[PDB]
Amino acid sequence: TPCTAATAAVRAGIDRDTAYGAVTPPIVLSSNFSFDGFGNKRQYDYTRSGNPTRDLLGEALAELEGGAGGVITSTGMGAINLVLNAVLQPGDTLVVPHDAYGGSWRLFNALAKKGHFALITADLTVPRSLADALAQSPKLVLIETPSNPLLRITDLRFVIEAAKKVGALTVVDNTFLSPALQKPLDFGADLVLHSTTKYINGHSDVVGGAVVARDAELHQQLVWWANALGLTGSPFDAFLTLRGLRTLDARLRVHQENADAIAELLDGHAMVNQVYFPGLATHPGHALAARQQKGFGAMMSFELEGGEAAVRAFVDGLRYFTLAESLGGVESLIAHPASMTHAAMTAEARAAAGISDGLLRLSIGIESAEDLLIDLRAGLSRAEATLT
Amino acid sequence: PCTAATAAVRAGIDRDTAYGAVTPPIVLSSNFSFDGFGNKRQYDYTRSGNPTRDLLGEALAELEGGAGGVITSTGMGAINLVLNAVLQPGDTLVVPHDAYGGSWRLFNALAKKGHFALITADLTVPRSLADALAQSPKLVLIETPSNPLLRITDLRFVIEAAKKVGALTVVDNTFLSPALQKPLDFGADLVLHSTTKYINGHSDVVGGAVVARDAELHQQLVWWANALGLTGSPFDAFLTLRGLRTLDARLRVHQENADAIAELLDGHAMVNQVYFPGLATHPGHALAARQQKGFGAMMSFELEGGEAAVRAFVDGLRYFTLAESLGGVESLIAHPASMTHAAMTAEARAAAGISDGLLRLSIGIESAEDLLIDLRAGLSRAEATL
Amino acid sequence: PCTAATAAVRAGIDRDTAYGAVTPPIVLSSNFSFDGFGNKRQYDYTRSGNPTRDLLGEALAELEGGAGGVITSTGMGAINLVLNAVLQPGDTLVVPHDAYGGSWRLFNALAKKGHFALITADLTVPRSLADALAQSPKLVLIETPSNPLLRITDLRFVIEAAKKVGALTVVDNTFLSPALQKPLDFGADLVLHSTTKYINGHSDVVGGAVVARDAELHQQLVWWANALGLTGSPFDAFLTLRGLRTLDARLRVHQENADAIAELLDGHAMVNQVYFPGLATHPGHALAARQQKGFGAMMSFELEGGEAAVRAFVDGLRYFTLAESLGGVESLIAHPASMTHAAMTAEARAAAGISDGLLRLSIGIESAEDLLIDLRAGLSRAEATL
Amino acid sequence: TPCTAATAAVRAGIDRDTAYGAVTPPIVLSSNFSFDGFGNKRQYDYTRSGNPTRDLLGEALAELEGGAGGVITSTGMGAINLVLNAVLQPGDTLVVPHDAYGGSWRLFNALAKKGHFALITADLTVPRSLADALAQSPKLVLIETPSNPLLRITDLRFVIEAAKKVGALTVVDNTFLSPALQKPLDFGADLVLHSTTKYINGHSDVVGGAVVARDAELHQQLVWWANALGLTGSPFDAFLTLRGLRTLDARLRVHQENADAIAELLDGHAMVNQVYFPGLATHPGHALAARQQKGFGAMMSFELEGGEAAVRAFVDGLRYFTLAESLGGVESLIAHPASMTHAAMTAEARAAAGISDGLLRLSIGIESAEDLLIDLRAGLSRAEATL
Repeated sequence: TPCTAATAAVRAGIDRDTAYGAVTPPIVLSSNFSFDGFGNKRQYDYTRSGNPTRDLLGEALAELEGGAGGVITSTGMGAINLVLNAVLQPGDTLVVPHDAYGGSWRLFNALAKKGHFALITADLTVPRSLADALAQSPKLVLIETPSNPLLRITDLRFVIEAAKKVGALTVVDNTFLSPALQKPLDFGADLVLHSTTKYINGHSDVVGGAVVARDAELHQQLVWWANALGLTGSPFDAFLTLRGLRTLDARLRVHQENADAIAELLDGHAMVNQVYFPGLATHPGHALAARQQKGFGAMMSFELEGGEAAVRAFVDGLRYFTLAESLGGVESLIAHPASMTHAAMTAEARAAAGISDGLLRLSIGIESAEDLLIDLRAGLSRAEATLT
Repeated sequence: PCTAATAAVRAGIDRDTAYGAVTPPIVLSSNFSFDGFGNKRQYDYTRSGNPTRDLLGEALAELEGGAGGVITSTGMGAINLVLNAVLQPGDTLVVPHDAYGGSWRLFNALAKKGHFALITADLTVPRSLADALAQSPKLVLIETPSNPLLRITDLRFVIEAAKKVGALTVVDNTFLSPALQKPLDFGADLVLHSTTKYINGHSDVVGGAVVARDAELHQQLVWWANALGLTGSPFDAFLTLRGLRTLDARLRVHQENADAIAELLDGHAMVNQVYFPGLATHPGHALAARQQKGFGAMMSFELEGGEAAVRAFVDGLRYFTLAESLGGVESLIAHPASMTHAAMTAEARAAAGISDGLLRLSIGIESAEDLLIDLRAGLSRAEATL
Repeated sequence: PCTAATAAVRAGIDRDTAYGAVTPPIVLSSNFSFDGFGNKRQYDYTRSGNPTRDLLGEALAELEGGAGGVITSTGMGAINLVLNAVLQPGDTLVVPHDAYGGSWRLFNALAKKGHFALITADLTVPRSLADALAQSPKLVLIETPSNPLLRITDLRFVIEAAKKVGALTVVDNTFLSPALQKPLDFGADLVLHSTTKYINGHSDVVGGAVVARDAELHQQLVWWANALGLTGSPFDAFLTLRGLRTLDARLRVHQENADAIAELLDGHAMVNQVYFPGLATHPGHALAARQQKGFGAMMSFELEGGEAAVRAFVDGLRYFTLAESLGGVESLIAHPASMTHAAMTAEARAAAGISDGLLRLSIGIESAEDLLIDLRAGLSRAEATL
Repeated sequence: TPCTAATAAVRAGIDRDTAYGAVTPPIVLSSNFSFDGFGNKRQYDYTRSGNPTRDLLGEALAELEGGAGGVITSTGMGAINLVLNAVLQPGDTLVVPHDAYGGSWRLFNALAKKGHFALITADLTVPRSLADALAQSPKLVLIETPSNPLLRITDLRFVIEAAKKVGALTVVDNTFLSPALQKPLDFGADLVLHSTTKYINGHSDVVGGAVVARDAELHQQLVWWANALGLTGSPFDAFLTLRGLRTLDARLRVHQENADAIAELLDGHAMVNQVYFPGLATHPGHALAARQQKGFGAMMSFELEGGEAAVRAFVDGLRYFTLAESLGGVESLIAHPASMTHAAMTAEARAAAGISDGLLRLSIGIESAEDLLIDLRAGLSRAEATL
């Protein structure tokens, strides 16, 4: 045993500065680096290609995920973009979950429409759906678990071992739980990627991505493609994101305490028809989440009884949940998928995906449990006062 | 009304009128336009007032229960600000005998020039207090707990006795932060912090704050901070407010680690004494359980053996950085005889109860088991020099 | 309107509805609140749109004369964004033979996969252009001046010929900036920059930008940049706009220094050739005097005495840093055979006209007198190696 | 050879990173630094007391001013504060100019009123007023040249020599011109200080100060006091200030070209009764300014005919001059001292100081001269339509 994940994140680049013995590593904004005399390139030459502040974050995420190295991108979508370009070429097929992130679907549909690769859509929680995708010999399979907004759990070990038997690489989008709560490379995944925008940064003030490869050689291909495509991130953003990472463990202990309390209030409340939260014993994939995850996390959804009118009343005076997109911040957020995250779909597509007009998504922050519960009770009470 | 943790977490949030930004925009601007001829806006010049700095001021004022907050470039600056706003020649200041060494350096320099007269007292000894208060001081400074032996002063007792002779009280609440101690609750006039320590928590800002209970004292601190040029950078205030949002989340881990470490060290064969207010045997325990919401994560202990034992302890620590400061997410160790108190005599240090075997821990938020493994290996290395 | 200097200098000022801040607040926020149920504001998510980023986009669109700008995390991302917005399999792209090596690496990697076909051309040779355009390409890339031999491509010639066959044109305007060359005034569809170079000017941001002449292609670039995740950091936009405000003031000194240095080097017994569009003997001088507002501050020269003369020249330089990149306030030198073009074989370098004697200067804003004393002592060192 | 001042500012901390060879110096935000094993303090231990990013800026300004070192403070007022605490004690007297910066005056009056030192105000341009202050044996003499907003010039060599004859230290507030246009240590001053908020930073996004001492022993006393009073600045601010410093020389060339064009429009214009600008041969101080300054700067004030109604019509449609306090940024600003900088004063106190209701102050930025002249010509027509 090296150290734990909390210790490694908390101590990422403390005692890393050879210049001054600075406890927090200096921010290397510099675009360029001098040669050490004629013909002698130093370790760094140009920030698009390699930068020490960015590489510390890379190395800290590689260490938390258990991989050979990390590449840091300017956005989470850029991390997805990077994998598509390093791994696929025309004639290859990519398998995508039916309920993957809408930005992931938009990018996959736009590039497949040009013939960059072919798409197969699959429900990775249905054995026959997976088996039919894999019988086509795909190059790459994407897993996103838990799914958003219904928190479907995909069985990592099942999917990854079946993919390997037909020679497919697997990439897991581990954004929702972070490396502190789920380690897809422990199950044999080739790649794991994140939007650092979310939990890893935690403070809603950086947009970023990361890809971690299990194998050193795929890592080197990602470095080369990130440099060639211009997808690397800002050193300043890497600085703020490493700062946020240091409290990821301390933040998640409170996030998950709050989510367990909120799930208790919402589950079986008279105004709530269903709760989507892997913590609940009646959630499909509960047992699988209890084994492949180190906690149930702090995202959940619930269907409020009554109309769009009950929703408008619920959301109307919330004091401690901000109506917004994104998630994983220290501040609690609420989103209405039908008018926000899934507004571009038709009504008919939403009913097929199992997204109701009554569905609300919570990103539970680290405010005091007592306040979040008072706020939700007064929201459920405003909603109840519609109803005719 | 919301809890202190909810107020700290939501201090920035959905307060941007330009764009609805969730996180408040950073206002670096030194200057602001007039709204046409003769119409000053709320802000005109960053030295005097700045919205990013005022957000941190307001957050700290809300957490301490005060009427407003002033943000200074350093903690020493915050102490400087109080001395200039409150004292003038002829007035006397009462200071704790074991106050922070930076506070003592400033008090001595300004007293030696006659800005005010100084009385040093042991505020935990009622006779030493009553003798200082009988000299009608204008201002009494309290620093509790003390650094590095964690002496506890009775806030309600000193504040009432100060108030009975017409003195103001100022509490330096750096060590515990507003999340673990609230000196304005007991009637203190002023509370100040080095935000360098727990409030920022990430070892990347040096800063201070002053919160006044009364609106009229707050207005006097704002005028003096502007006139002396003691106000902080808005970037620093942005990073400090960012740190503040996790203060509560961090202190829960810090305190869990500190409880586990105190239990390893207390009565260990290589440890002669642990200074930690959480121990029932520590003088100040009961007072600390009453006036603090937890016992914190600073402690000191006396290692048996030399300086030789201290050198072997420190050589090879993987998870404690040997450095000054405290209150960061990363565990630190310091040796007062060679670091914080090295600028003293052997017998001045012996007079203050500071041995060559004393080590101070600032316990961070790493996993307890890693920190306990690291400390048990330091104690085996020290045993072995014996 | 107002001039380009005025528009760049004033691109921040009086834009803050919240406080009237003279310099615009840094909007770091990843997200923005809905105004209430069902009411998205102007901004929702920084990957798609951010006000600090859009101010820089708008300032660059205004300097280039375009409908709008997109800001990328790097210059290569800007090239990437254009390739994805404009091309698909079956389309062909025309590329200059001497284009930037990062551009060539990206075009070759994506062409090897069938994303599009490549035609290489010498756009200074009418027949090389005519033969590319007779294939009906979808897009023509122009990079003028070229690096490191400062070849000038005739914008009006290339653009009017591309338009007759229905090709779109994109110009990489990195070397001169919008202050010195406006490709959209000649009819180009797109102009792009590495903002890492002159626009930022302080060597502390990597970034790119694309400006479209037409509102409809602008809207396509916005959509692809969002979908591909190529948009830049708000903080980087803030520093880049800060740099832009001095672009005019910087370029006046850059170009005075470069005229002075060109005068020393073109003379000189130790210099076989100077590549600088300001010299009357440089091929394309007259064309550069008409399509550019100045000759700029990049140049190359061939030092007599091959590699040993180069090592002695470069060895004690005090005011030129041996490094890649360009467009900084600080003077840089690079040796293309061992630095920018090291990955080519000796035979490809000889075919591209890149000698072992070739040195490239990125001339800064240091005093002309200092840069000349430094270059004269480099030329003595070199001569002492014969 | 040494290099010029422009070359030193441009190349300040270029290729000085020992960790990576970074061209641009890494920003050291760290509050604390590790000991190199038991009992081995590194060069840096605690950012309040010493930080390498702040020390880079210190050293650059010391090199430009020709001094032994620099201290960087959180504000310019802080830099003045630092000098008062390092140099004076009760019983000492301070001589200040009658038209010093209003913040300097507020601080001098507050600390004098408490008895930190005695205080004498003198007109340092009038030899009798100077000789009477110096005969009272002051410890310290403050010079501010040029003055704001009437651009009065004090003879640096003359006041410094006379201060030295009676044993007084001199401190020059060199904010207005910056080290690029005036070097008070060349004439024998002990101290020079700046608000870096103004020209040195140049981009209106940092408030800061600096103090440079000629002698290494006074520099070490300013370092000790700055640490003890907690007056030191943010390393991020120092990074942004050093960034701005790199263009100071390039900016001032444009500022000065614009100021020369604007002075020529305003001087003898039908709507202008007087221009205060040391570049004019008619300005009292012109010859002194040509001798002790490398250029005439880019601050000026002028008296508009027609009082307050003319001023309101003048400022109403200005497109390229922002109505605001501060100065020395890349963007042109205008201020009206009677309603802005001197609004605190009374009408009789402002009349006494020569500040009319018609006085406008320009901070001329680096926009194209022709845009600034068109804007000012249209303000002068709007003022003239008043009347």
